[PDB]
Amino acid sequence: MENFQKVEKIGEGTYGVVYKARNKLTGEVVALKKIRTEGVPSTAIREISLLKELNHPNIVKLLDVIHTENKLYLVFEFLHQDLKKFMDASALTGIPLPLIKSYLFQLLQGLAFCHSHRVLHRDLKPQNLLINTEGAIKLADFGLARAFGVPVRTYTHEVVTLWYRAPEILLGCKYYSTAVDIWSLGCIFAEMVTRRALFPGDSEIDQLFRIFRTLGTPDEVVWPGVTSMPDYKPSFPKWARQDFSKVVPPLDEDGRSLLSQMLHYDPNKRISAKAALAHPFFQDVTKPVPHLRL
Ligand SMILES: NC(=O)c1ccccc1NCc1cccnc1
Repeated sequence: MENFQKVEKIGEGTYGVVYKARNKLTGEVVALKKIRTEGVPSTAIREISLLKELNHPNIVKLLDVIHTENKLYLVFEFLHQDLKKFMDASALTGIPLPLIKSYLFQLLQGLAFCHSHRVLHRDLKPQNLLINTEGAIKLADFGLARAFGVPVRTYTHEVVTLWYRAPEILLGCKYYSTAVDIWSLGCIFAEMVTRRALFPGDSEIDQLFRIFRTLGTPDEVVWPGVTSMPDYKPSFPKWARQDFSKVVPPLDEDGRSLLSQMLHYDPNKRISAKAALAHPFFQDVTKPVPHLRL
């Protein structure tokens, strides 16, 4: 692979290291990801290849899939910053509401597109939401989870974050639905608003109990079928639900109403991306430009 000159290490992903690189022939600047192997599953090659056709303005474009020497490389369009860094850089003053709303609106458009094509992300987090100088925000790594799997540690034994995982996944449900992505985005929306993670669990049970402490321990009334989930235990403590006004102050009622629908326990009652786009919170949406210092 001498068709690319590594410019720097953009980081270490869940599957492999990611590099910023320039195509020696085209001059194009791209993001190159080396994927974890002994023969490379043929099942994963066809799945990944299908994603090359999943193109939308709010989805990071997958340019090419290169298979070789027990090694798989994914070539993606390059963006200069991620939302995790932007939030840290905006920690003192906070991201202005108009920009938070623009970003949430664009992310829901991207989810609506992928979900209409039967593609789920499964591991949304600030680190895989990328931004540019024009005020655009895009989702990175859609569909890779299903193509492969989701280990506990990265290739460098790094600890995978559980902060954005939906309760049905934590309770052992075997079949994920588009609803898991809406839950993760709701958690990110709350974090942009308050400037602190909503549910920063440091273990699977701590993550689950942090959710229960805030939204109340779920029961058959609010979540039909919950007591029959694979990892549900009758011994779970029973915490009362807290008021949203206390969860994401000082967000207005339009915002709290939308957030509450994105965080419904029952995956079937949780709002869809398409329906969320029509919520009154977006009546005055615009597209501001962020101040990025690259
Ligand atoms: N597609 C990409 O461009 C990308 C891929 C993986 C991780 C971060 C990424 N960009 C944002 C970024 C963050 C830090 C430094 N330079 C770029």
